[PDB]
Amino acid sequence: MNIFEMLRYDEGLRLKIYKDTEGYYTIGIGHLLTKSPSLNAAKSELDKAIGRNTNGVITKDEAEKLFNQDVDAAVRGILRNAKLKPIYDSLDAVRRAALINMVFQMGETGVAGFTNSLRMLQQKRWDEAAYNLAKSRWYNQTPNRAKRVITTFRTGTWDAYKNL
Ligand SMILES: CC1(C)CC(N)CC(C)(C)N1[O-]
Ligand SMILES: CC1(C)CC(N)CC(C)(C)N1[O-]
Repeated sequence: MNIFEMLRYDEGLRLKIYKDTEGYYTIGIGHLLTKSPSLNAAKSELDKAIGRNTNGVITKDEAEKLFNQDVDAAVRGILRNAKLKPIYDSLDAVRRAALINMVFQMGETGVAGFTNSLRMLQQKRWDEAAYNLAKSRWYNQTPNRAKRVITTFRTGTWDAYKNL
């Protein structure tokens, strides 16, 4: 297991523009295109992201290229953020993947808003952190994914992904 595998499971793979769990146009492995309700705007974002005029459909290789860029962008967002970087630095590699997963789903600003959870993670109070992370819109809106990510923080293992 690694972060690419983890997010590939959590996000799936779709080669045509679709709507994500919040209703936003997305493609590939969870690549958010826009929050605009305009499909034309989303298609323009896709063309710009891929570098060619698309019909709203990309190849698997193109989806994986965007995905690697997006994982990198999630790590960059963590490392440039004064609240996320010290937490990330304090974590083992499995729990680092859990934090990257959250930032991939919600963005740097959103995850940096988990102030009290971040402090508990840095303190390595894993069960207390797990409870606090569940008191969130995130957990209520995507509970199965949040449970997998929280189990990863709680245990430092890939147990929540093993049978998947
Ligand atoms: C690519 C795929 C099918 C995604 C799953 N979410 C996890 C792993 C184990 C990596 N595999 O193989
Ligand atoms: C303190 C701790 C370990 C955190 C859990 N998330 C919830 C309760 C049941 C309150 N427990 O046991």
